[PDB]
Amino acid sequence: AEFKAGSAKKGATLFKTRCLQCHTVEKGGPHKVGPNLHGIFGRHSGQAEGYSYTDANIKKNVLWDENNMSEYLTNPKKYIPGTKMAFGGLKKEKDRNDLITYLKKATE
Ligand code: HEC
Repeated sequence: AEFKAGSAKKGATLFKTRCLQCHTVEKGGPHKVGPNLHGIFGRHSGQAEGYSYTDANIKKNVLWDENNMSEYLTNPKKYIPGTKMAFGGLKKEKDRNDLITYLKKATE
């Protein structure tokens, strides 16, 4: 089904184990392998200031929302072929819902 709000508490733990290596959620957090995710919802892809994206991510020009984030995170490379994000996906719908619930709040 489409995105449905889950547990931000569980989502935070999922973010720590699966995403934190490469991403911060905080404005003015450290630079990492992946782009700062602050403000990502409601922005187009390829727009984080200072970050060096692939042409693939920029050209996709997706306007991020919770539903297309869930599709992306299921399998990033299927959604954006040629992306350099070395992440194979969140296979479980409940994990995507929980993670995205956290991420939407944590990046606001
Ligand atoms: C490093 C090994 C990473 C892990 C683990 C995750 N991400 Fe990532 N992400 C990474 C890179 C190098 C990039 C840039 C890709 C490119 O082709 O330029 C990304 C990109 C994203 C994006 C898109 C951002 C945009 O501005 O369009 C999102 C939304 C994103 N990453 C989220 C994300 C989440 C939620 C993760 C855990 C589930 C995750 N990433 C893991 C590198 C890495």
